[PDB]
Amino acid sequence: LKEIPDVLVDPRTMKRYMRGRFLGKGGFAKCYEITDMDTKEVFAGKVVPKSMLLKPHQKEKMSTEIAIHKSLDNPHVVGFHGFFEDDDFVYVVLEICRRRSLLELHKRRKAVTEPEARYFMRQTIQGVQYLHNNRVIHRDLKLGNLFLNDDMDVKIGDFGLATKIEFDGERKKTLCGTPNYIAPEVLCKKGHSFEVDIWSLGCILYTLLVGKPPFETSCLKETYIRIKKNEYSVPRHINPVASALIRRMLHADPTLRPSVAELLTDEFFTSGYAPMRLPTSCLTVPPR
Repeated sequence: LKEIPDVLVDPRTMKRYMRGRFLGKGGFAKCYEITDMDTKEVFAGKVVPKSMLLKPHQKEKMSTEIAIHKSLDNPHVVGFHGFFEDDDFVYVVLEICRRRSLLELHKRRKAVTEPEARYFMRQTIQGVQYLHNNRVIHRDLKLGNLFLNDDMDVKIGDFGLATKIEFDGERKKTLCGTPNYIAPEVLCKKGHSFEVDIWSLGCILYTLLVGKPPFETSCLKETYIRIKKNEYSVPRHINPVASALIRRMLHADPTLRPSVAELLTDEFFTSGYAPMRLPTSCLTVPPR
């Protein structure tokens, strides 16, 4: 095909990026640990081949994603540090996250401790609040999108399904893609806004504490019925305070779901132990 250059350069910034070790792939893009040959600063180079963006429809979807991500600057969102292209590839320079995502933690750990849940959710909700304040809906929040760095800080990434609302009471109807945890109002095409991110956070909190997704089934058609009917059960083993929060976040009526600001101040975060830091050991074992 076309070998990805060992040195990644752009006509604009004129910086030379040394392509390094493989980090993983996503859909059609391959990710490499890239280093600035001048400053010695380390970044994550996302490489998308132009053969994947032949259609002008596909060129737009990425142009929307890049624009949104560019305007973002937050300690709980993956940092955007420029993008460029040659005649073969489009290179997006992102903030490096060496500890994969919360999904890899979930598969390895299953049900995490409650204090861990608090920590992960707090940092994630803080990132979601900033997005909502800047009128950005993620629409595709999942454990695989909650990246982690050497410090075990949560950083929200992948804005491939993110949309920015323009006016006051705008309720979107077009979602060009298949997100993991989707709100019922999206499945019914009834229209959606900010509160689809809250629904997703409900699923995330459920999955962290229980050890399995709230609507997990081998059949895809069966999963959507469960969501539509609002069919889920939080086991009795879960903290009453936590289960209460999950039920409100996963409410069928979008206007009865808590707002982002309401989440931080909920009993769940203020009642029990909430550590400010986590050791990298939490990737494999519970904290002792």
